[PDB]
Amino acid sequence: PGFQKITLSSSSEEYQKVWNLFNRTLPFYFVQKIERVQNLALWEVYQWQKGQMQKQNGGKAVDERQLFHGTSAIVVDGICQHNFDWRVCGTSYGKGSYFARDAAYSHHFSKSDTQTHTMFLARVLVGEFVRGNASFVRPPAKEGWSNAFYDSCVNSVSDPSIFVIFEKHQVYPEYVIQYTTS
Repeated sequence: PGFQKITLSSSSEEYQKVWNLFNRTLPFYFVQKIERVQNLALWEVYQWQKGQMQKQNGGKAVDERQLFHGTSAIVVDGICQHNFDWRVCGTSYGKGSYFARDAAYSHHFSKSDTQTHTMFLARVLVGEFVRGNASFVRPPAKEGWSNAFYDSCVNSVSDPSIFVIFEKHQVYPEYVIQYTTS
């Protein structure tokens, strides 16, 4: 309705860039399809959010990453339209949407009763992160009154592999990847 999914050719740069990231940690699985998600509304919001975060970061570029999110085929179109939402879908670093450095992590949270799975690659404004906590419903504030708040939570500040996002405006669902464990 407000989005399109464009199937990419395996001979394209774009396909192979996405494939490369997946293959970093799931070389033993087989990618069957990659689709580019085009949602102008979600894109406009995301780019605005990025601009606002840059201003609030003393005018410096925002930490922005391409991160994986395990899904199921049935919820793909809902995400493409409305964005990710944590209260639709292990160790908790807060009550937000989880995004992983590694596809292999996302594979663990990708629900299927068959060998065929789906995950997103998403563009994520992680900004300034802090270690999360099961009780967090938003990123905490830094010490001191009306000081800065963080932008995301992580499992580890020194070696972050999981990012928790509490604001949909910080995510753009970029690619849908279908693969098999066969």
